[PDB]
Amino acid sequence: PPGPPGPTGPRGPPGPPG
Amino acid sequence: PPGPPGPTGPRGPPGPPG
Amino acid sequence: PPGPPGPTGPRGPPGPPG
Repeated sequence: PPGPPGPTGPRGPPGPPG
Repeated sequence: PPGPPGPTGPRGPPGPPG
Repeated sequence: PPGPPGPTGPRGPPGPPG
């Protein structure tokens, strides 16, 4: 069978400062 | 065969205070 | 046997403004 989905990608960067 | 690529990661955290 | 996990996914999008 095909392998599992790869690891989920890393979390995105923080938003811009307020 | 290889599994599919992992999904796109979660959105980043809110930005820092200004 | 089963294939290997896929590649790690793309980085997530940036967070919302602080």
